[PDB]
Amino acid sequence: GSLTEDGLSYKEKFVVRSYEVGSNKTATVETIANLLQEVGCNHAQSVGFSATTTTMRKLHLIWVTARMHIEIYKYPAWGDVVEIETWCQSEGRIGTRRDWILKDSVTGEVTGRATSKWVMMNQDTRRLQKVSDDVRDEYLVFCPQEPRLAFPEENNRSLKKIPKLEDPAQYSMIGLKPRRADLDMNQHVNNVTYIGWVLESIPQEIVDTHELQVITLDYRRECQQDDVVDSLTTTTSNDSQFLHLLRLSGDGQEINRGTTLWRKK
Amino acid sequence: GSLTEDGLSYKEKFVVRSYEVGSNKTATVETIANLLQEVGCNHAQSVGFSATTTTMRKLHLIWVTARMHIEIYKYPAWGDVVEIETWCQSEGRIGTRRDWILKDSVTGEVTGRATSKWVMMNQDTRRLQKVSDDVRDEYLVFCPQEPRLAFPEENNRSLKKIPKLEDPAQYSMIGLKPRRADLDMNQHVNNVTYIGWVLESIPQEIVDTHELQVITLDYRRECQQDDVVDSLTTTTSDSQFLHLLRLSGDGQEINRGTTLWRKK
Ligand SMILES: CN(CC(=O)N1CCCCC1)S(C)(=O)=O
Ligand SMILES: CN(CC(=O)N1CCCCC1)S(C)(=O)=O
Ligand SMILES: CN(CC(=O)N1CCCCC1)S(C)(=O)=O
Ligand SMILES: CN(CC(=O)N1CCCCC1)S(C)(=O)=O
Repeated sequence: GSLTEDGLSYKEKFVVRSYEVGSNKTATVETIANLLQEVGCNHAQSVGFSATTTTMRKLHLIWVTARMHIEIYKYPAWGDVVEIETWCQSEGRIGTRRDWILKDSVTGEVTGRATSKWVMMNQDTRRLQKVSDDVRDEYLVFCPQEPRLAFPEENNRSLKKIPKLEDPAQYSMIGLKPRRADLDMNQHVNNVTYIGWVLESIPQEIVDTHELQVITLDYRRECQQDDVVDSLTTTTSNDSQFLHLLRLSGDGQEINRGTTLWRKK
Repeated sequence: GSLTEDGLSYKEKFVVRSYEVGSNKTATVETIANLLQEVGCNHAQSVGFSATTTTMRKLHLIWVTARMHIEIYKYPAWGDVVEIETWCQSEGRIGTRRDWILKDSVTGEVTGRATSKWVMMNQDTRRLQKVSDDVRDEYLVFCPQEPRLAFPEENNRSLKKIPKLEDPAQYSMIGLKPRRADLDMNQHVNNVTYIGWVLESIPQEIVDTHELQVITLDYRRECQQDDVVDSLTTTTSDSQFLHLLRLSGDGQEINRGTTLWRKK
């Protein structure tokens, strides 16, 4: 993997592994999401990060994901090489965005794209805050200044507001809990585990006859390692659409909400 | 990755990923086990497998793991390159063995080793059988003929018999169940998921102060996608533990095993 010529984006190639694919012998959306995280980490390391600045470290501030949006046109097959390009962009005091483009290494065609919205949070109190001027200046040197959007479209799917699923849910998967493999190097639940939990309540008949095209996920609250989650889904719709909610098994505190769009095979 | 000069073993290099490491910023044993599976698949593909032969296909026979043994001396750090070498060997009518050696790509030092025992089974009836005459003949051309053992020591850890944990267990993790990410391309629970489930009942204080050195796991019965498992652990001692995974309801054994942990 390497930074591009101008130093404002990063590219990495991945060979899809045997355990990374589903029933169709193509990469799952969770494998894709893990590769987006990996190419994001390699980008931060390449531009000098130990992805927080010394000022953010001094203030105990971290970056946290507020929204993830992925659209896949073709999932790479087992053994295929997929090239992924990533870059960040400031969105003023609101926060920052990291975008990705996925391409088939043989054809050069775009096979997928993704975008994420990030905000600043105090790592100890968990309180949100706007991006300060001094912190913003420190990051701007690593980002393109003219807009570079993975989803440029007028009223695209990545910016649609997601409503709260009302009980009763059409489908449910209950008592889901994280194991050590679901934790990151800081003992927090990996963002990708929440995508997997959302998808646990989709009926297997949908998974067998459809392919996942779009997934948009809002992150409201972190699932702790001793938490238990319930995954809820209700059909909202040749394409099928679903509304999703992940909430704590006991009191029903919302941890995530989202939508998926599936196209018939 | 590629076959070696003689065509009897396969080597592949892997760069340890950010999500592949634990709290020590080194590869988890489940990441290691997934890389052993990956280099094993790449070996079968390189020597012409579509890892069953046309004769096995005609009989609806598959290879199934009976035992996995892994010993790690140093877990590769995030960003490190680990080289893994794998080969198979016939063990007469009993079955076959796949062995692996892990090395640090910078130093060339052996950082770990693994071995697995495999038997043939009818995929539909789930009935076991010894190597069916013409089967070992079609496989022998891909294996070294002189013994090549990852664990050569006469009667070492990889061959020790594992007893059944008696109730009550010292520690337990109950109601564990597989999600889609735990399934393979054939909708079966991935072998590596059972390693993760065995380790769920080890206390977090052990994980925080010790490193896992050895894990031996016996595979008795497959967990179906709608099954729920209980993970049981009892200290037997370095720290040593005895493990049992059984179905949450009736208590049918799915796995049993042992672990050895070294103090940091
Ligand atoms: C929101 N993602 C996290 C991410 O991109 N990263 C985490 C570490 C910083 C940059 C890379 S994801 C695909 O859900 O894992
Ligand atoms: C919000 N990002 C931080 C960021 O903008 N930067 C980090 C290094 C690349 C560009 C600058 S993230 C997704 O956490 O890496
Ligand atoms: C027993 N293992 C399976 C394995 O090595 N393989 C499966 C596919 C054929 C060869 C590779 S493991 C590391 O526990 O997944
Ligand atoms: C038991 N193995 C099959 C085998 O003997 N072989 C086929 C592939 C390489 C040559 C040898 S396994 C671990 O399932 O690949």
